[PDB]
Amino acid sequence: QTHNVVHEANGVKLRETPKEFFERQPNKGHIHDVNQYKQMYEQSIKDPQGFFGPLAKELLSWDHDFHTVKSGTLKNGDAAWFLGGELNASYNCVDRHAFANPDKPALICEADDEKDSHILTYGDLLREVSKVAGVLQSWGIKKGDTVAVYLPMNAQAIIAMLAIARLGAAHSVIFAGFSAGSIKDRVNDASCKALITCDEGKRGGRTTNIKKLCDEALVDCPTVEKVLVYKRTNNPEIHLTEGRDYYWDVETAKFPGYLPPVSVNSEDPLFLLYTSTPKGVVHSTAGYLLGAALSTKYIFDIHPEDILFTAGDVGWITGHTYALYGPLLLGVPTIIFEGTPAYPDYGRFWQIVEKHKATHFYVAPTALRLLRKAGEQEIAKYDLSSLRTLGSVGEPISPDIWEWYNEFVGKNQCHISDTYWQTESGSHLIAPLAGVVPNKPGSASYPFFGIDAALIDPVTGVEIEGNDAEGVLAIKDHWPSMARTVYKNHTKYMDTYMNPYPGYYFTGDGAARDHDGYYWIRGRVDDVVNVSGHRLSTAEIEAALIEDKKVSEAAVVGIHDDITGQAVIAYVALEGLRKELVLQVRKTIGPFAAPKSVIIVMRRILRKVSSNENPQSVEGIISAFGAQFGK
Amino acid sequence: QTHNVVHEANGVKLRETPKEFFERQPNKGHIHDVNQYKQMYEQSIKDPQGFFGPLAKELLSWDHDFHTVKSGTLKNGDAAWFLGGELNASYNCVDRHAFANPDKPALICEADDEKDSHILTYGDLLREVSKVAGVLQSWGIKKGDTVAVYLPMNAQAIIAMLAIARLGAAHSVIFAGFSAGSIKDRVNDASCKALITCDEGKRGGRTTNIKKLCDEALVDCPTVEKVLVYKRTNNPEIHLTEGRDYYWDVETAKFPGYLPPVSVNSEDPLFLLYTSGSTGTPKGVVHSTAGYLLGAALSTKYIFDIHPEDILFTAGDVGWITGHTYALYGPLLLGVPTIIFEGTPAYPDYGRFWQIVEKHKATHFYVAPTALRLLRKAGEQEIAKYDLSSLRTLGSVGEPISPDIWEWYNEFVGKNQCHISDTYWQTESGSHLIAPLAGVVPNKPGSASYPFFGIDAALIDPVTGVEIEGNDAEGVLAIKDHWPSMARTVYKNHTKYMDTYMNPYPGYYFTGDGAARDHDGYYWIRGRVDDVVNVSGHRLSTAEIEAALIEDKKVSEAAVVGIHDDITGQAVIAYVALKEGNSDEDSEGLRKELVLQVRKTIGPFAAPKSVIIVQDLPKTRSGKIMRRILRKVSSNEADQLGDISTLSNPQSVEGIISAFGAQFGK
Amino acid sequence: QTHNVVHEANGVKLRETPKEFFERQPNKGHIHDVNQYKQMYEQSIKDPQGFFGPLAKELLSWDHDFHTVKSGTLKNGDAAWFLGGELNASYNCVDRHAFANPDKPALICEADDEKDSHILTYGDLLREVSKVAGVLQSWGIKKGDTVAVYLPMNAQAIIAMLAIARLGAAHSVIFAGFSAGSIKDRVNDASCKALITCDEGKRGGRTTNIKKLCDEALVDCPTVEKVLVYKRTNNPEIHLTEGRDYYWDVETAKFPGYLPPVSVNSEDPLFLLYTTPKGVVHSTAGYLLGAALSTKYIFDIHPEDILFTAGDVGWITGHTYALYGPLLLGVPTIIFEGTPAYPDYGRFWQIVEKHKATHFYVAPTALRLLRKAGEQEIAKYDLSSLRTLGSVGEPISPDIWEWYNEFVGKNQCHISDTYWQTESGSHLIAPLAGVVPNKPGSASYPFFGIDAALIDPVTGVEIEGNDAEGVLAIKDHWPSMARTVYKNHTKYMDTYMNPYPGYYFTGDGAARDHDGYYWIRGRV
Ligand SMILES: CC(C)OP(=O)(O)OC[C@H]1O[C@@H](n2cnc3c(N)ncnc32)[C@H](O)[C@@H]1O
Ligand SMILES: CC(C)OP(=O)(O)OC[C@H]1O[C@@H](n2cnc3c(N)ncnc32)[C@H](O)[C@@H]1O
Ligand SMILES: CC(C)OP(=O)(O)OC[C@H]1O[C@@H](n2cnc3c(N)ncnc32)[C@H](O)[C@@H]1O
Ligand SMILES: [Cl-]
Ligand SMILES: [Cl-]
Ligand SMILES: [Cl-]
Ligand SMILES: [Cl-]
Ligand SMILES: [Cl-]
Ligand code: NA
Ligand code: NA
Repeated sequence: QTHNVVHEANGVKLRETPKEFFERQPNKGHIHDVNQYKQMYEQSIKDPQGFFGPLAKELLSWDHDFHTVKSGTLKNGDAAWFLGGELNASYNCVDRHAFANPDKPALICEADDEKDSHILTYGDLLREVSKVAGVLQSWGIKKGDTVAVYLPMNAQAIIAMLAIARLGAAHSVIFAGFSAGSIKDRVNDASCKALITCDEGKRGGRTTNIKKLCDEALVDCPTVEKVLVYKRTNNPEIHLTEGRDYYWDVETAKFPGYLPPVSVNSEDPLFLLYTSTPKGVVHSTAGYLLGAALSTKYIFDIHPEDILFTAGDVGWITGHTYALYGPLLLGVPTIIFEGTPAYPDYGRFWQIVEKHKATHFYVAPTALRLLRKAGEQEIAKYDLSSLRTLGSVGEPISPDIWEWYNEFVGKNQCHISDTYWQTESGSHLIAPLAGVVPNKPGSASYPFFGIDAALIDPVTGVEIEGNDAEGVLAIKDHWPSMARTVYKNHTKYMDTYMNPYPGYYFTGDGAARDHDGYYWIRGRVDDVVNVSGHRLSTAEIEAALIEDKKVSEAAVVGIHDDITGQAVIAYVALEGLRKELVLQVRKTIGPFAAPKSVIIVMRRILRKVSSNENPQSVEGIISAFGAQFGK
Repeated sequence: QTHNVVHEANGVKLRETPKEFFERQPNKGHIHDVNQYKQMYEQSIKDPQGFFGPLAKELLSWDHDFHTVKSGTLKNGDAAWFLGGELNASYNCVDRHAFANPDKPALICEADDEKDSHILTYGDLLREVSKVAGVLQSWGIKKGDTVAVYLPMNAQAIIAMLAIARLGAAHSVIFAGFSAGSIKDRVNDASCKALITCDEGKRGGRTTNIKKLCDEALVDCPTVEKVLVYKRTNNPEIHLTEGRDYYWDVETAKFPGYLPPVSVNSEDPLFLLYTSGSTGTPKGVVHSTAGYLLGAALSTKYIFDIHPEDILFTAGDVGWITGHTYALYGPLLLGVPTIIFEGTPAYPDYGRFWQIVEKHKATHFYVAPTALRLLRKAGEQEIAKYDLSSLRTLGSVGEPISPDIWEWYNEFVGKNQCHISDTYWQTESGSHLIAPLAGVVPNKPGSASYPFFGIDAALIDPVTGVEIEGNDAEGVLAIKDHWPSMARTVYKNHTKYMDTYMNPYPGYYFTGDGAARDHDGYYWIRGRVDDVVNVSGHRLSTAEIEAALIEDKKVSEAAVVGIHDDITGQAVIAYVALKEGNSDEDSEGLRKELVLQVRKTIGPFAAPKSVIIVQDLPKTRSGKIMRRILRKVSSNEADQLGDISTLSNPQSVEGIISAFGAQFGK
Repeated sequence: QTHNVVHEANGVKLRETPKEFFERQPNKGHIHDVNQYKQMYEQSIKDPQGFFGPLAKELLSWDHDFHTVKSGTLKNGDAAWFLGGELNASYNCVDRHAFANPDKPALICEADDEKDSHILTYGDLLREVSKVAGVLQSWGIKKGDTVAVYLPMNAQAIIAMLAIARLGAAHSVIFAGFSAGSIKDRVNDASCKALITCDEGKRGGRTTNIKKLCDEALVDCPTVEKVLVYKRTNNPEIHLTEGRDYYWDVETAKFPGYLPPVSVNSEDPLFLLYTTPKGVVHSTAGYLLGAALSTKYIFDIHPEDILFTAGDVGWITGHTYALYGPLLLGVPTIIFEGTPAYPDYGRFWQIVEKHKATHFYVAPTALRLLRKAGEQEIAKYDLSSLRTLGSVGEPISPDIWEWYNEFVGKNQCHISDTYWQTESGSHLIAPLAGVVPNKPGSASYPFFGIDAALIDPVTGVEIEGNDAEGVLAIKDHWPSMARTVYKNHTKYMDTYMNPYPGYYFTGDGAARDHDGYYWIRGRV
């Protein structure tokens, strides 16, 4: 009952699902109780083929059957699922539902200003997706290409993503808050052939310069051949470059409301999602989609009658998986909110839920803290009795915020799903299944299907057996929606996720496991570099070098090494002193913590320099490293 | 029994199919009787999924099965059939028959001069199609590209079409009678990367300049990268442009007689066919693959009653939809021989059609009333020279067939022993819409009879826009749901498609025709409502002719209307006002100078019957031309013009009447 | 009993398979005796549909079923097999075995110097093929393209061929001994978009100029957009051209250990192989089936066996029987980079003993070199693992046949004299291991689907009866028959199909004795 390590768990009563949850539930739940959940989970770990095989044929529609459910290992970074299978993301998110019930709502779009809100049915969505795909197809976009999206969180963003996927190309969504420089970096790394954007945006009543920032970036993006521009404000002063920029409404009017979707392999890339050097996290098609549908269905308890409001942005993985793919795969309506939680006032989130009788709400604690600070009294003004599942994503939720969320939004009648996951996981890793798992406020509870979670000692990399334990959070095998690579940089992928703790997937997070098996996310770890099995701290070495009174500044970075895995390179600003500094680190940290080399002369720049790859300071590091690295 | 609206039907005895039809029929008919037809038709309307699903799985060979028979609505212009399916048109027209019986005749080609006639088996056709496709593939032609064809009605035209379709590309066939300008317009709108043509043609013994017209147009077609030229005359004086033009025989010799066909989706475009309407710019009608092919096979089989033992002679040209569907795709899908006639009905004499039928013992003949009117006028005495006892189905396409011509067709060609199929349809419908099924539906001469499978026809009141319930009715002819072979768009101009076919009568397809429905449910086509002119089976745009006349800088205004013609069905009458003209002695010469303009701009077949020189055209208060007055005068109905005090220039009406009365004859 | 024409057949004793062959055989033979072979052979001629249909389904893995087994005729040069079906050469050679037994050896690579030797399992091979395929895919290589290979006989050559076929493109292997001009003529004729080579080579201890020859030829090969250069020696002084030349290790590191294979049609080109030089084209399904069929039955390969084909991927022998044949059957294949003389003349035998190779395939030219200067080295090594010895490329004199059988085979192995050409794809006439008794100097009976005949050159009429001589020809096409000469089908017709219309012209003269055994006389 008592915990000596997981202090968070001491004195925490399980919180059973409120009875009103099941009264509002449209059908019998997908899982009866925790005993059934454990039986299914154990199979998903010991017999992935027998577990995910049938589910993949149930939840997804295939153009070609797969012959192997699961292939590859973490250690080799060659994970693959449903090999030989072929499918299309937009067919599974649009076509199949439009044929069944074309009038069912698909995108409930709430604009920055409600006067501009509107609803697209699945039939409406198929026509818009088909028309945009037709425009891109006539522009030469085909399987294997990348297309950039720089759009606000509205229908056009969702249509653009699904149209790109309809042709077998990968979309790369760029958050509409990014600067021109951030657009340039991501477009060039992906070598996008086309870009979809709009003239201007609306956020909190203000006008944002969307197209203007694209033009600024495009002067340095030679791969972009054509741009489709939607008239979001229809400002006549917004310039379009002849021969490159074309209007969404003008071009889409030329094409018919049906276009055949293009089959892609299960392991063909569905999208690139750049992370904040930006890395293009790449996701497969079949595996990702299954994870999105599976987690949306079982963790949120989503039925055909339900309505999902994910207060996220397609610019981030949350919007990808739980505003778009998850809900549309299951054929339910999804609420796409373009504005802010405060405009026109601080009751907007709740006005939207009441308007559309949303049954599921998914938001980040950052937004809950704001509404608690400035708009708490607005919540009671709205009927929120349609809700039964309240989700939280992206960051620790304190027990105090959990209770506030539970009381003021849920009226102590909803289930709360504190979902732990990350961009590279594609979908939920640890979360309480709605109506199944009892909650402990601040704990994500059990690992999800196909997620064999473990705790690793950060020094030895060895799994920690038993409960009341703490350590590095790691997964012991790959899972269907796991990211497959970093675009054209698979070595950075291996060095980040598979090599730090060989045989495991490295989440970068620390966590604790209590006597009931519940996981408590404890936050980021301290970025250790693995040199021949000894894990080193770049920050700890910098501190040891600085202790030398002749040293004024010190910067230590890590790079890939073909022999020792990683190598540590230390840069110092003030031959015999170089050896004295290495001896200093040995006697301070340890004999095996000595840098591979000490160079007397933004660590992002130092890493690339060390691997042969105040702006005026950059010159000194390049020439200094190239002259004294030698031995 | 009595009709108050449909006067055509009053006193019209049903004409049962002659007994000799069933003695000549090689097998049990495809449909038992008219009652079975009604039952099947109702299912094609109420349960399209259960009806067309099985038929598509019987008649077409699939590389991938379809998961949904039917999608979309007219109102949204998103029709689709057999979604998820994959197939190839050339596989279903050639490969599968060549494997079954490679020696069976496929293309029975009758050249302009019979000494050049020849027969291609299905095996022969597979090898040539593979070779031409091999050339196009090495030129970079791939799925999604368009390829132009400018060929006479011969074996090379069919081979070109099937080779383009073998690669997954869409062909755009350009009628060999078109001028250079008309070739330019069609090639540029489709952005064709390649063109297939020949050096010269043969028609009626005369030599036609095919390649010469391409060179002229290609100076303004920057997208065309390479041209394949067949040696039809092998005239060494025909220039080939280095680096662009290549010889069919030289290039095809580099590639093998088999090329794997390329799978395409049911809804990938099979071809573009540019059509004239009421706009003045030709619009490229687009057809899907699966739906179009099924319609072609289904109508060829059930309306004409085509069996494997049969032989079909469609007296048409692939430059028009009739040759597409019923000289090529229809018959080849069903695996029967089809007769490809390069010549005219008059050369070497007016018995050619019947010499061909007798030579090859054709069982089915498909022709335009324009030819029947000509053969009745000039060649009736030729029929008795030929044995036509192999025929049992006589078809009529493209224009109204008067009861007199119907009787003439029935007696002098069919010997009152064949079934007649007056087929109503149009380019955008892909295949037959209303037609009497051979051996099943009794005929009323001049009536297309019942709508075909999947065609829910209706009549719409022109005043109220509401559908007319009940029979003995007349109105705008409209279709209430889309059908497999319905055109899917206008190339890169889907808005023009919607505004033309789907938006005029929301929820319906607008055929452009008016029609009447009698007490028996038989439909009587009454002609276009949208002032489209059909001259000798050729669908023309009055606006496109006006534009050609205006290009002549000696012309200031031009207005073109249509009238009835005892020979061509309809005739085009052009009214022209000259800037600073006069010269009554130069009038005869200037009228011919304008006719030559239309020939060199559009083509010889678009030339007006008559050009009328007037001082100015009757216009409205806003200055726009009142073509109604030109129509009424041109049809001798000048006493029906009515109140003209709403024109800005009512005094011009007197001049129009006298000008037409003075220059129409001479 | 006596031969008036086939003087080679007079007084030649049949040589039954030694009993030790069957003691070393891991499983029951695939054919019991000659009488069971003749039943199968007659069906493969009278009924190609019912014979090769089921065999194609047993031996190859299909992504799409085929609808017609056989189409076309020789006279029309439109031969085709398994029409409508789709597959992938690299899936059948790598993927499907890696999923079953990822740790089974695939490429037993013996380098010029043994210190550099290594072994790739099927699991290893799948990851290397995928990374190299992923490189080519990013460079724009797609189905329909050709990619040239200028590599020695080592892992990288087999990985390049399989990685090119993985995308649906056609590899055009160029023997690493060719001059810059010979490289140029082939690259331009095929219009390759990319090339895969190495910096330098090691043969017999000598360093060979590989990249330097490519660069000399590339100055006249505009179609080549990018070159992948492996570091076989890692010599710093080897110039890579900025913007065109990239390093194998550097690019492959950017891509994952799995890439989905691309489906191709049965009759899509698997490769071009040049013999001015003419690009012989082989289909995918036909060629692969013939390769697996001949390897399974003429050599009597079983899953437990280990094939050592001392050939070179620059020629057809390395295509069909160093790579596609053994990999399709999921057995390990031995890839030897160096010469039989370095470090000494016991190199072949030290290799056979090292990896317990069960099959050995070599040309008589190497046998004449070893009989001349390496006969003493054979006794030092243990060759008791062998049971099938192969001869290819040249006529084998009864002298060489008797020396090959005793010194190498210890008079305990079966010798298969395989006669075939680059245009045949696989064996045309050969003695099946453990089935067909031997006559030294003879190739014995035609193989499945090979209807062999003799034609009188003067009269051009097929010669009925036995004890005959004349030009050798086949009466119908077979699955692995070359389908054309790249972009020049007329040269193909004039060479093979038009000399004797209705027949395939081998260009060789042969004799058939009263037992039906064929004797290859040579070129006409
Ligand atoms: C979800 C998506 C937006 O995340 P990313 O942007 O990829 O960042 C992922 C990182 O976020 C943090 N995290 C996500 N979920 C939770 C949670 N439930 N409790 C506590 N920390 C959480 C972790 O540090 C994770 O590695
Ligand atoms: C068939 C193909 C060549 O037609 P298009 O050239 O596309 O022109 C179509 C138009 O032709 C006319 N029409 C066709 N068939 C008949 C018929 N049986 N009776 C009376 N009018 C007919 C109609 O006005 C139709 O809209
Ligand atoms: C195998 C491959 C490398 O051959 P190619 O390089 O295409 O040359 C083929 C020519 O080689 C000769 N030949 C091959 N095998 C034998 C043999 N067993 N007995 C006698 N002559 C043989 C023949 O003249 C053949 O036409
Ligand atoms: Cl594996
Ligand atoms: Cl040291
Ligand atoms: Cl719909
Ligand atoms: Cl054939
Ligand atoms: Cl050479
Ligand atoms: Na396919
Ligand atoms: Na398939």
